[PDB]
Amino acid sequence: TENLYFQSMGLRTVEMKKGPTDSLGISIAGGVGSPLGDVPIFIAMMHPTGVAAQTQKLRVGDRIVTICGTSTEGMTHTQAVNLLKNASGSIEMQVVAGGDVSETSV
Amino acid sequence: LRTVEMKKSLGISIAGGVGSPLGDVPIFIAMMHPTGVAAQTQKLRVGDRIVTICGTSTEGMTHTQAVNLLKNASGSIEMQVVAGGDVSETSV
Repeated sequence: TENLYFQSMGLRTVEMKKGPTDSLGISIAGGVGSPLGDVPIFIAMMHPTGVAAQTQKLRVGDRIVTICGTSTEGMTHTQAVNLLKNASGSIEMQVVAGGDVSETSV
Repeated sequence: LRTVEMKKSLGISIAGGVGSPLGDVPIFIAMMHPTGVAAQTQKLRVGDRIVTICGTSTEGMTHTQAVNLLKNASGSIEMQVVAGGDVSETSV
């Protein structure tokens, strides 16, 4: 009754437990200092078998706005990876539509 | 560098290409259906960059040019790919 309001604005909030594989099954790109330059952090790819796909609220090309309650504003690529790698229990992510990458089924 | 032979939907989503919103970036497999044709081959992986499709280089292809080629094609579809290797993205 609060996620629903933000989704209408539309920021999407997702809760994820990591697998028995200790993985979210997503690849993130961007961030300050990333191999792409200082660009926002987004989801580049999603593993077929993995946890994030089962959310069905996470999409390739979503920008990551917050991770485990922390804004990604000014966050480096390496910090975002460290945060998600070390996180455990329920992992909160909030995202918005980006077109940093758009994907098409074929 | 791997060569794959698909018989044909391919059950993959592709991203990148020339004039993509990042800039001109190689086309890659962004997602896959684990039960689809690409997955059934066991030589394609999310994160592969597509070097050639149907015997032609992907280099200078727009995202639109790549998608229309793969949707339009049928029979034997060749692809050659190289692993992204977590160079411009990181698995988590």
